[PDB]
Amino acid sequence: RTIRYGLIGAGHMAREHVRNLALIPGSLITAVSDPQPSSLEETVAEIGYEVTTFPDHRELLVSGLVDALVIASPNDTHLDILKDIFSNQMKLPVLVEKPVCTTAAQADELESLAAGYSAPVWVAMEYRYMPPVQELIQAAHGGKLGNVFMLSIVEHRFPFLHKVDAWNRFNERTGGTLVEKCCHFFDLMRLILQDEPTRIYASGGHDVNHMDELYEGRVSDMIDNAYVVVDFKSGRRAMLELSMFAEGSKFQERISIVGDAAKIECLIPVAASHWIEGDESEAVVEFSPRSPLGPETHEVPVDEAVLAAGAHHGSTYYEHLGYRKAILGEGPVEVTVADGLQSVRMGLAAERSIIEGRPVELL
Amino acid sequence: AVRTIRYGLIGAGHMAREHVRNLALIPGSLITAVSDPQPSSLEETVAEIGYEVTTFPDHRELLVSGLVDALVIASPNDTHLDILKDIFSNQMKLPVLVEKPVCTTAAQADELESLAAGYSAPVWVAMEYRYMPPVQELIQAAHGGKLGNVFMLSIVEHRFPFLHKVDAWNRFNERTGGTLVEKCCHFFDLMRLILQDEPTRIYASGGHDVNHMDELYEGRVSDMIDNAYVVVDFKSGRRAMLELSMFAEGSKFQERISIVGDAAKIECLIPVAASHWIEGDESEAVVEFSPRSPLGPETHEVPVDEAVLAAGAHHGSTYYEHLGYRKAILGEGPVEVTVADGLQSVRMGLAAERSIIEGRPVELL
Ligand SMILES: NC(=O)c1ccc[n+]([C@@H]2O[C@H](COP(=O)([O-])OP(=O)(O)OC[C@H]3O[C@@H](n4cnc5c(N)ncnc54)[C@H](O)[C@@H]3O)[C@@H](O)[C@H]2O)c1
Ligand SMILES: NC(=O)c1ccc[n+]([C@@H]2O[C@H](COP(=O)([O-])OP(=O)(O)OC[C@H]3O[C@@H](n4cnc5c(N)ncnc54)[C@H](O)[C@@H]3O)[C@@H](O)[C@H]2O)c1
Repeated sequence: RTIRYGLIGAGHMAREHVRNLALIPGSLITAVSDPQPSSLEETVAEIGYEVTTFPDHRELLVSGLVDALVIASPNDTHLDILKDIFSNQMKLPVLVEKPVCTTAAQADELESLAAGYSAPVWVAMEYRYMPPVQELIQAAHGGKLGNVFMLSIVEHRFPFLHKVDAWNRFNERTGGTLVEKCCHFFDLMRLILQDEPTRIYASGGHDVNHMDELYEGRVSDMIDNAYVVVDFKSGRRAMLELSMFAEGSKFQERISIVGDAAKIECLIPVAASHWIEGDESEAVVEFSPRSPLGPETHEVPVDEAVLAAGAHHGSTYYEHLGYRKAILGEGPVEVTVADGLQSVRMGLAAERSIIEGRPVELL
Repeated sequence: AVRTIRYGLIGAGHMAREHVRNLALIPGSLITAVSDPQPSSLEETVAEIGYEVTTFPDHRELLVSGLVDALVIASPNDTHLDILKDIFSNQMKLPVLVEKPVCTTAAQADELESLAAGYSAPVWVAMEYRYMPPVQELIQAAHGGKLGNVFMLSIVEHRFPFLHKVDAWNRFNERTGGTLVEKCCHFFDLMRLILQDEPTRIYASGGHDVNHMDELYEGRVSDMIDNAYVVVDFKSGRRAMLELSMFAEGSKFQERISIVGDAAKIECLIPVAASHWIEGDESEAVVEFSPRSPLGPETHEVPVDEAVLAAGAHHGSTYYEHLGYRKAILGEGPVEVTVADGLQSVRMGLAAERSIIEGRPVELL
């Protein structure tokens, strides 16, 4: 059963989508849209076979060429493109890239519109499918840690990469760092702890990065490091640590979950495309029972092709298997617009916390 | 020539016995006097000393005994100020090593602050963690610029519930100052030390979620926190985060400290003390230096002298603390951990406890 995919936005992440679809039988890209032909040229080369291209998504939407959509355009364009999809005579499934939107007003508007749209809308927050992360989720959800109380997430990575039109350098286009980069983490918090946030507090700064990059004399206004503490309805708690100038760290992600029977932790290595050649490491998961003492540690292997197709530890592949099911009406949307909105509202509350030096309540 | 120092110990329990074992490694360290209102404690501690000393049920008799050149206080937290006041009113001007927390309440801190200013002999607050060999490496790297400008300091402690103590003194906030004072003053102090700056704002989320639920004390259950996340902002916009869990004793490494600067990151991992871990699964602490450019992390074990490590449960730190205190007693070095350091550490913990209760940040001066 073949699915005809249309890509709206044909840049870096789009090419990751391409390489992952290439690993899933019945995945045919038929249409790609991007206002920049140098992006289309690069992405079509990556596809490796002929597709129809369009400068504007609206022509793609009425092309008759597609069964399902993927949006990989800049964050602040997601709602506009979604609206055109929602108004289309053909109502198609959409995988829309993270952040689903970038402001509080966008979130409010998207919430009304998506509620009235009849086809699957999946927000492409894929980190839960990283095999190490899946192990932690199953351990937490399956009771192996006892009652869960704490979730720590540490991301230590390189500065935001250069992008088409330098779109990721200003809060006005990204929603802020804690939306652009940390929606994934706020979503993992809700997933792992199976609960809703009530309060968020963050300390953060723009302290290091992009100080030498000028746009009409102006520097990037985005955060490059933060600590965020999130309280939950049930009384569980989570903390996110982010540094966008800690690319020295062999393990880019550390996730720890502490319960009253055990702790579990994973370490996720820097993707091979950004690390030292040859010094390739697997992710590790450590299970640490309170009693009896005796931690268990294991490497978590990922299929070599799956890992090579993306920079997110094989997660994008699993994301597509799930989206495929949603497209064929054989499975649910696992990451919904509601999930995306919570993630964004959490990021937005964190950004406001940083500015105001007060915690921010969520309803 | 070993210079002999006559030490008086006030409080003769668990930590006192660690003090004893450490002094035993330092030539010229003679315990002459030990005070404790509980004879079972004196019996235990004298056996640990291994030679005869004069004992007193009350420190006030020890203070005027003429037997001592220097004091160590290892009594319960809420007694430290009272004992210090007796020392300050004595006309003997004896150096004191007073165990952390230096005090337990805001009113105690205000009072101690005025009184300590008028006392002319060394007062050292016994927050020893800086002398843990791996931690000293991180401090030197940070202070020496190997990380570039320092922005972030993460401290994670994953350990066992508070141990049972004499008179169960450590089960209520009223006696301990709260978990973030009793257990975390060490960490707030390391923050000030490493970042060389003062806190402006503290926010914490924490609870009493797991521990001591089956212990009753005149019908009451322990009111102390057993897990927390604390975020601390500093005048120079550096930031630190403390994560504590008192129910994560399965973790091989009880402490993790990471420091992130604009040139490099450094991290250390401190193993559970051998007296609390599995026999035979002994590991050393590890330090990893991670330069941003070029990529290439450097990892090494940080070995500790075997006798020093065996003498205490704080990775050799107590030994170095005593070498430092010895120097202060002899007028050959400064008090490295002052009453001001203790007060800041306590006030930070106190603010954190209040933050947890009130769900708001707390501003510090
Ligand atoms: N899920 C993940 O792990 C992950 C990783 C990286 C990026 N992303 C997301 O993917 C999206 C794209 O980021 P990127 O790194 O690929 O950026 P990029 O700059 O490489 O590519 C963006 C592309 O969008 C095109 N474009 C700009 N305006 C558009 C519009 N109005 N309609 C259609 N296309 C338009 C640009 O011409 C460019 O080709 C962002 O939302 C980003 O957050 C997700
Ligand atoms: N790493 C460290 O720096 C560290 C570690 C453990 C304990 N401590 C500190 O050491 C102190 C004692 O803790 P511990 O674990 O030894 O407890 P413990 O209960 O084992 O010993 C405390 C002793 O103090 C005695 N005592 C009670 N009231 C007294 C008073 N008014 N004057 C004199 N002695 C009195 C008790 O009888 C008991 O023998 C506390 O301040 C604690 O915070 C520090």
